[PDB]
Amino acid sequence: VKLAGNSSLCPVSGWAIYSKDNSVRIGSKGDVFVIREPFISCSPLECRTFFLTQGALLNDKHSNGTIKDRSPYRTLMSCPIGEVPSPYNSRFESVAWSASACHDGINWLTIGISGPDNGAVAVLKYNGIITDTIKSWRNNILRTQESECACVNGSCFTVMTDGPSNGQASYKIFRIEKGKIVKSVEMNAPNYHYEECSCYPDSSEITCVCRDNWHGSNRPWVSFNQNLEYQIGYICSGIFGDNPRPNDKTGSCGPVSSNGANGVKGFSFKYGNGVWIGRTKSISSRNGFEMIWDPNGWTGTDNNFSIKQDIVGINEWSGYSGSFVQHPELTGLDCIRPCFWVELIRGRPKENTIWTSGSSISFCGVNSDTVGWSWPDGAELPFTIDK
Amino acid sequence: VKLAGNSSLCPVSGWAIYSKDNSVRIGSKGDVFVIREPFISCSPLECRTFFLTQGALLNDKHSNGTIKDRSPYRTLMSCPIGEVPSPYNSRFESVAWSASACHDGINWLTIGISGPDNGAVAVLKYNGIITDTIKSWRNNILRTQESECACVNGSCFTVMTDGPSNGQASYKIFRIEKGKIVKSVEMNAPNYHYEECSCYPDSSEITCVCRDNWHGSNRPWVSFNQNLEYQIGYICSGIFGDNPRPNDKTGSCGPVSSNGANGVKGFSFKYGNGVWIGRTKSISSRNGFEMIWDPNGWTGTDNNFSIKQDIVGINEWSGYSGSFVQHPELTGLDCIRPCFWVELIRGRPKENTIWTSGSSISFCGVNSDTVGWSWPDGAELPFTIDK
Amino acid sequence: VKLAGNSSLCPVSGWAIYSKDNSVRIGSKGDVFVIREPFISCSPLECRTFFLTQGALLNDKHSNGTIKDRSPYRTLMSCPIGEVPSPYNSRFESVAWSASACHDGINWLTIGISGPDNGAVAVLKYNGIITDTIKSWRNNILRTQESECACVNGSCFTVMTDGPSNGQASYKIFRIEKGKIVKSVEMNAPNYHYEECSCYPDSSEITCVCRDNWHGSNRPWVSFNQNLEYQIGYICSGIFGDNPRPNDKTGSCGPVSSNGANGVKGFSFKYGNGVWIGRTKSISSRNGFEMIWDPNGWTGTDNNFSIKQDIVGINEWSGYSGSFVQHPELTGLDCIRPCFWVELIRGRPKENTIWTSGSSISFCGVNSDTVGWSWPDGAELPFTIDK
Amino acid sequence: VKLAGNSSLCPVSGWAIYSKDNSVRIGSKGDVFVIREPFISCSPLECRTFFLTQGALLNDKHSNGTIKDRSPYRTLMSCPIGEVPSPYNSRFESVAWSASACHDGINWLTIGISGPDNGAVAVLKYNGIITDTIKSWRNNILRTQESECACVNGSCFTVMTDGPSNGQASYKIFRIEKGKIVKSVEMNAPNYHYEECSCYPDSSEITCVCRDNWHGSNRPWVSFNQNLEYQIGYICSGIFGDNPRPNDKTGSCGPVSSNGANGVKGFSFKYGNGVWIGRTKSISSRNGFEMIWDPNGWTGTDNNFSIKQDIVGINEWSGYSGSFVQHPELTGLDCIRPCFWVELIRGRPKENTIWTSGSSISFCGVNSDTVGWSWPDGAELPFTIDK
Ligand SMILES: CC(=O)N[C@H]1[C@H]([C@H](O)[C@H](O)CO)OC(C(=O)O)=C[C@@H]1NC(=N)N
Ligand SMILES: CC(=O)N[C@H]1[C@H]([C@H](O)[C@H](O)CO)OC(C(=O)O)=C[C@@H]1NC(=N)N
Ligand SMILES: CC(=O)N[C@H]1[C@H]([C@H](O)[C@H](O)CO)OC(C(=O)O)=C[C@@H]1NC(=N)N
Ligand SMILES: CC(=O)N[C@H]1[C@H]([C@H](O)[C@H](O)CO)OC(C(=O)O)=C[C@@H]1NC(=N)N
Ligand SMILES: *[C@@H]1O[C@H](CO)[C@@H](O)[C@H](O)[C@H]1NC(C)=O
Ligand SMILES: *[C@@H]1O[C@H](CO)[C@@H](O)[C@H](O)[C@H]1NC(C)=O
Ligand SMILES: *[C@@H]1O[C@H](CO)[C@@H](O)[C@H](O)[C@H]1NC(C)=O
Ligand SMILES: *[C@@H]1O[C@H](CO)[C@@H](O)[C@H](O)[C@H]1NC(C)=O
Ligand SMILES: *[C@@H]1O[C@H](CO)[C@@H](O)[C@H](O)[C@H]1NC(C)=O
Ligand SMILES: *[C@@H]1O[C@H](CO)[C@@H](O)[C@H](O)[C@H]1NC(C)=O
Ligand SMILES: *[C@@H]1O[C@H](CO)[C@@H](O)[C@H](O)[C@H]1NC(C)=O
Ligand SMILES: *[C@@H]1O[C@H](CO)[C@@H](O)[C@H](O)[C@H]1NC(C)=O
Ligand SMILES: [Ca+2]
Ligand SMILES: [Ca+2]
Ligand SMILES: [Ca+2]
Ligand SMILES: [Ca+2]
Ligand SMILES: [Ca+2]
Repeated sequence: VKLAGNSSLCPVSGWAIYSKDNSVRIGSKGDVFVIREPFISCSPLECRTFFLTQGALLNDKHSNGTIKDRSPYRTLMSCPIGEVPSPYNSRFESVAWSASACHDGINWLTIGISGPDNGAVAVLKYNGIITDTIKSWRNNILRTQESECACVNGSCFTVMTDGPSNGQASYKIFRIEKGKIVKSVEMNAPNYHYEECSCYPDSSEITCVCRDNWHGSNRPWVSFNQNLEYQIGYICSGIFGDNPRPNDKTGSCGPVSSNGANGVKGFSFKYGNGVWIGRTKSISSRNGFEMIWDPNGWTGTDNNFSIKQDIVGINEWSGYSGSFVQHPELTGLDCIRPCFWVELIRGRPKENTIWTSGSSISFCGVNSDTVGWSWPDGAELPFTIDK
Repeated sequence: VKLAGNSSLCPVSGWAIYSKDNSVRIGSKGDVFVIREPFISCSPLECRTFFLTQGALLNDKHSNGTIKDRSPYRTLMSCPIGEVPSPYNSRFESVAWSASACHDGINWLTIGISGPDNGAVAVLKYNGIITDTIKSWRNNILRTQESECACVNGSCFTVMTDGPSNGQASYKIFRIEKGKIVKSVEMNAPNYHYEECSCYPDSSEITCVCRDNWHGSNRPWVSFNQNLEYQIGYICSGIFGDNPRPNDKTGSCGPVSSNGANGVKGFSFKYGNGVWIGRTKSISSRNGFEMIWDPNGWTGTDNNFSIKQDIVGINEWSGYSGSFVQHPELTGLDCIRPCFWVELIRGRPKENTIWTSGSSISFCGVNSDTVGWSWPDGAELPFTIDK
Repeated sequence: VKLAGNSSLCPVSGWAIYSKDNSVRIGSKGDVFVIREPFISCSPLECRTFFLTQGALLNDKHSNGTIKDRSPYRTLMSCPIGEVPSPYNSRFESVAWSASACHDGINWLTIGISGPDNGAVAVLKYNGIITDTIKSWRNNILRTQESECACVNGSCFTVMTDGPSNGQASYKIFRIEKGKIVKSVEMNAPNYHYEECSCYPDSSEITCVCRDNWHGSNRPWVSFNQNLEYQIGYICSGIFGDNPRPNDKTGSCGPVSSNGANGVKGFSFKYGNGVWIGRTKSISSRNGFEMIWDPNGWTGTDNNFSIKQDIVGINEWSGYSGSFVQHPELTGLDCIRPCFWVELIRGRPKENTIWTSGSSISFCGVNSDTVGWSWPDGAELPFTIDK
Repeated sequence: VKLAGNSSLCPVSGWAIYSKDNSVRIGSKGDVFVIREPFISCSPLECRTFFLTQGALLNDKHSNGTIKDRSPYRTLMSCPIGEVPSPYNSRFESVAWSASACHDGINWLTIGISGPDNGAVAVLKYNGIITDTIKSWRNNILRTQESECACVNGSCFTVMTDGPSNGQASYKIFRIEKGKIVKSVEMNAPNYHYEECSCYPDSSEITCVCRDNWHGSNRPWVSFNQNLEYQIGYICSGIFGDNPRPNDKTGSCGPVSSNGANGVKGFSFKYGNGVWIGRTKSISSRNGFEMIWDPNGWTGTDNNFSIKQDIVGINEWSGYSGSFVQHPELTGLDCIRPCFWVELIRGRPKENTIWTSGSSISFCGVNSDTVGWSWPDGAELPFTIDK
């Protein structure tokens, strides 16, 4: 039965651990896909991990040069949450080097993007049957969330970007029903840069927090209702949420240009003026991960904050992070539950290997007791294939 | 419920990618089967890849000599589409060095041929229970589709061949109900040659686009109704569909004698006088893949066409291709949906290995935007076991 | 719903091939159990392979010594017919160095004998739950069918043997209901020897063909009814069933003493005074396999016969062989369908390895065309673990 | 339906072997989790083995140092009884270096503890959804059963411990409904020590037999009803159940201090004044396992017993052990069947390897015959990774 999507977000005081797959540790001996850009999505029955394979296994030669982002071998697959991504336990979803997925309560919708950099095509599938396509309109790397899309009342919403990664690009919001694109809209957003949006449903409204690769080290947000009427802004908190970023100082309601180029995929959950900010501990590279509660972070520009929970220690490897939710239909609760995941990138460029891959951890928001710790990857690199 | 088969083949403008298994790249380290002759068939609930294994895993010594077509070791097996053929995720079907399979909407029918070239016998299983057999009637390598068979309203149809591959052979058309051969017609087709027929339902009638190993570098076709009343012909288009073949020029409505000896198994979708042709990019070897829409190719003999979509690059290994459909029962559509797959042959006789295996890719037709690319095998040869 | 057991054996002219797993070949790389004593039994829904693992993998140090018949590491496991027996696809049944299994149409019954040679205990499970045991009554290797028990009207029947192999031992029949033993009878068989019976239902009565390891080169048989009233004898046919055996001569209704010591597990199907005989092709060793129809060979001492179908050629390894049946409730037929499996033993003591394991092929009785051939194991010995 | 747990515990005279996984043997070559602390729990439909992985595989470098008790890499996982703990056959439960699990008849409840030693948080999942948490209240290694919690009429019960391992600590009992902690009680147990309780239901009440790591060589117990009203004491039998322990002699209803320090997880079944004691055969180290019937052991301090049964030999490594039950809803009996499992520890600290892992065996109480034997782990150490 379809997901109502009309409840508010559970107010949550801390983050309890939900999963860890240990993929790279196990992959040293096991048959584990080289993957990256992993994410989690839940259905009214199960929660799955979705990932982009590199069409190759760990500690094998075809993991050579897998730092590369796009190829015709990359595919989106999924497995149950907490299990290593394996040829022997993973469902095939689509051929993709950029992807999103979610479940309307009835069926899985997956969006996979493959093809040339200047002509990429997005394949929408509803219950594994192709239902639509969307072709690149700016002819410069069509790309999407690498996180769950968001479903409200039988409709599913996503953001896509085409254009430069180092200047003004174009951003469309899609509304999908049964894998059919039924409405789209181009955000008129001069000086904003949106990428890899982390989008969640909250009171029949979608909110997305994204990646400014052009010139923002804080995150841009876009929010919109079912009719794709949208609002936009930047998270005003001087506790910056991108990577790279400056040391915390007074923030902006626009893109903080200082250390704003490049970035990483991230998320934040909005509660009124308050915001839960997921972020790396290191300001210069993908190490560490922490969760911060700033009661005025969404719209205030100061950097004072209340709560910090540690998730990955400063000296340990992190990467992408995304939001995922559990709906009352699955949870039984009166509200939609905030969760987040963290990719733990290993290999190139930071380590001396011929390959890049990641594992994952995940957390769900609660009001009961919670603890900070460090849950890093744990693999001893380099592996045998590097010698 | 059983598949109606009564609707018309969906009009398609371009092909969107559906699956890529990366079977060979992953076979480097993983436990994957040496396979060839893969193909895809759907039930109303799921789509599956079928394949003949060589009863052997990749990068093991038992892949030695796997260029050989027939042995008592080959078994027909299947796994969910897009996944790698591994003995951990594969379902056993039959013992076979030539096969066919299809689902009538109720249960899977499979046909596996094994035994000596002198008098091989086909075994028919319905829900995995032997339900009929048929023995060679010319004592010269009884062989069938290596493709999905077609089903319309409870009856399933396939095409078998017995006899020379380099001259006149015998051709039988079968009607199969619940696993039992209930009718067969011997085809009166002197100077026609049919092997490895790709067959699909289209308005309660079946169309087969097959291979002429004898003396045609265009493709033989046979249409028939439920009572196995048939019409035979050849694809008239000057965009010759076989491999090997001559350069494109004036077509013929009989077999195109030039470079007609030998062949690859292939497919085509008929649309009035038009034809959607899928073929190799090279005219001399199993390399490259492309779809061509010839608006008059079924009946006309020019080599003119209106659309070309690139599937596999010219310089990269391809091989077999075959048709498959997705019925309204599976899709919700009011038409039978045309799809296809391409086997990607690796190793012998073209490459310096001790083995021959294949990976697969597949596409389904749409009217929405699409793009041509190259989605090749990707593995680096030779492997550890060749060295 | 219960297996009826009330219908007759299907008359069958020949044997169509049904499964081939390629276990030892695949085991050269893939993670495959070293097993032996495999056998097939079918529920009214699926057919499974039961095997006795040695609790080790192929090509690993622990396969060392696997010629050993008994140990505390041997477990009875289960996998889908034709698939390779591995930790990744097999189901745990019982701890066992001698076993039996059969489905009554409601649930699986399993019988797993383990423990010391001088006081073994058979554990009976019904639907995975233990439901009875029985202690050795002769304190010399309590041992049983190594092949499917036969079921009629909700009761399941088996034969077990306890005592010496070099002479006269003791033999009991059992009627098991819901995994409870409800009746047991000791066969009064002075000068008969019974081991590893292949038992099949047929017109509500059980017929077992067994193994004389003591002094009989033709095969002993017990027939009984639902009340365990029984008749015994030997297969009269001059076509000697057991191996080792003499060359074919005139036979006897009692134990043929010429080459009567030792033996191999085997099977045969009775049809009136006729008999279908499955046996090795060699008279000295476990090589070859062939099926033979002697229309009077059940009661007639003549060495004539009218059908010989090749299964495994004389120069190839074979070994154990048993009967398995398929009931109407699974096939929709109007009778009980005979089928058999052959185990293909590789390694010690005939081949220079540190291990003994085996693969399996199976056939089912049909009335349409069949051919004979050779379907051997086909692995190249010795393995890496032997070098 | 939800388990009643109102029947009494089925009285038994011996223990028949139920399952053996052969983990470390299979792990030599195959992809098997480095684990420890395994336990069995059962739903009304199936039986599963839970285990605490070390986020690594046997015979891989990542198993290095796996003698450490707690780490971020440790996760609670489960698989079907008797299958090896594999990335390919095993399910993710939660992240845990301490755990319990049980099934109320409707859904699996899991508890996983992770975090710092001074801050560990127990996360509770019901059907894989986080439903509660409980944090360390004494800041000293929060820990739980390492076996199945017991279930009664929709409520599940567990015991937890926080505090010193070598002195007075804090013990608490919990009532869990659908994953919600509904009631908890702190035991007033001065001069007692509780850890790793084995808890079973018996006539709508809960009996836990535990471990005194402080100063007790016999095991403590705590019985309680659904309302969390409890009585406490120590197993009075002079046949001591802990390890290390001193020589069997006269017992005590309080802490027997000789060798009292330290211990090993165990179990025992109460039968009026009678006790079924499971214990290692060595008094100094985890070697061997035996079952012993002391008809007055619960309340009488003499060291006489009626039955002893050999499980694992003295010259073989044992390890942990615990109870598990098979409710009438699963077996069909009218009592709650007692069953136990034994962890067979291999590697450090007792052997020359870099790793530690455990295999397992299980037994079920019967009334029919059994046999004493020795089903030891059977692996040949060291492995290649230790060389
Ligand atoms: C489509 C694509 O390649 N997206 C990139 C992403 C991208 O380059 C930046 O956002 C710039 O626009 O960089 C990130 C990254 O790790 O920084 C990897 C992504 N990899 C893939 N999704 N495969
Ligand atoms: C039964 C059989 O061996 N069919 C052959 C096929 C055939 O020989 C030609 O069509 C000539 O008749 O050639 C093709 C081929 O790749 O050319 C491989 C097929 N291999 C398998 N189907 N196994
Ligand atoms: C219980 C037992 O050990 N059965 C033996 C069997 C036996 O030796 C003969 O029947 C003689 O008594 O021979 C066969 C055999 O290979 O000849 C192996 C069996 N091995 C196993 N089933 N484990
Ligand atoms: C939570 C924890 O660390 N538990 C320890 C346990 C513990 O040290 C003792 O009970 C005393 O406090 O000892 C046992 C043990 O081997 O004796 C291993 C346990 N390993 C795991 N549970 N992970
Ligand atoms: C939300 O959706 C439910 C289910 O359709 C509906 O009954 C209810 O009216 C809505 N309640 C709110 C405002 O959350
Ligand atoms: C990876 O690639 C480079 C060239 O692209 C090559 O030099 C190197 O040997 C490769 N590594 C492996 C192990 O294949
Ligand atoms: C949900 O879906 C239907 C689709 O027609 C729509 O009409 C209705 O307004 C929606 N109800 C809500 C917002 O709960
Ligand atoms: C064939 O197609 C028509 C139109 O879709 C449908 O109404 C009819 O039920 C089908 N016929 C049969 C016999 O199933
Ligand atoms: C395969 O067999 C060939 C002979 O055809 C032999 O030359 C080669 O060494 C073999 N390769 C392997 C690794 O088995
Ligand atoms: C097998 O057994 C023998 C005798 O114990 C031993 O010496 C040999 O090395 C073993 N082979 C293995 C374990 O590879
Ligand atoms: C256990 O509970 C069930 C349901 O209330 C009941 O039918 C049964 O008799 C009970 N047994 C007792 C009370 O011992
Ligand atoms: C395990 O631990 C020690 C210390 O890290 C190291 O010296 C040793 O080489 C390791 N062993 C392996 C094979 O990883
Ligand atoms: Ca940035
Ligand atoms: Ca040709
Ligand atoms: Ca004999
Ligand atoms: Ca005769
Ligand atoms: Ca103690």
